[PDB]
Amino acid sequence: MKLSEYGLQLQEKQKLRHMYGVNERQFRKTFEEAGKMPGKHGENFMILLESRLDNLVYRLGLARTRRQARQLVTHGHILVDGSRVNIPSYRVKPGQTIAVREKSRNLQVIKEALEANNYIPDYLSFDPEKMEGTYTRLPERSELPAEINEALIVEFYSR
Repeated sequence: MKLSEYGLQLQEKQKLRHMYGVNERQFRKTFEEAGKMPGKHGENFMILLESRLDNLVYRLGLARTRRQARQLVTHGHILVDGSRVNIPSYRVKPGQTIAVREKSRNLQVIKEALEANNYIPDYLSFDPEKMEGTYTRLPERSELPAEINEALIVEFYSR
């Protein structure tokens, strides 16, 4: 009857998993992949989940939801650092700029998400005139879901 902690640990993973829509492969992969940058492995995982090409797009205001942002990337409309990145699993890093493709600017789905913008993180600079977002810095926990805890998920790979 009383669920032990072993169940609460994976439970947390279930949430952070169906959160921004992180597939399992991208979850385990993005994981052993985050252990590359130094700075609390957990933090890294919480930093890549947002770096997701789709996340950043939706985070700014070019799409209303992942169904809208994800579709934008695939449409090779987002120009990273001035380069078409129709790859959603790709990853962006400081110094790179997210910019909507010209022909892909009258997109109603975007013109509609531009208004839905009313809260852009501090490390993301959104340019409305040229519709260009810039990764001016890395994200922090003061903005990522706080009701989440990767620890119980950290030792999970040590099992």
